[PDB]
Amino acid sequence: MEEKVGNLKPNMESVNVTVRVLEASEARQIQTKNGVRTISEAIVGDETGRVKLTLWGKHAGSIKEGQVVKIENAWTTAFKGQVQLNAGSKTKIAEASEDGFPESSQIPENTPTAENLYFQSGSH
Repeated sequence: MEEKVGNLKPNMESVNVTVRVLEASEARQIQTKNGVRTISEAIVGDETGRVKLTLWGKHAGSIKEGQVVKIENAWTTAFKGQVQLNAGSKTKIAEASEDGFPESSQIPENTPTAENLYFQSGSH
């Protein structure tokens, strides 16, 4: 609930943040005992900085560099001492710009930054 993306907390059941896509890769299928899934590797940021963000399924293949993406109730995980975000059908993904703030361009995402209030107004 209103958590920084750059400094987010891994293994969080619910995370609400809005970030701009700066780096993204083509989704690849991963074979597993339970089945196979198409996952894509991308890094996004805007709230305070950039963090690892991997999407699962069609969502994984629906990402694009330069495209601003907003996520709600996002589930994150941490492996090898690294911070990453996981999303799928259960998670809600929609196109939106910085809430209350100008835009990601005005807020450096390369490194963690300080800001006052996540947004002027919003829901959930």
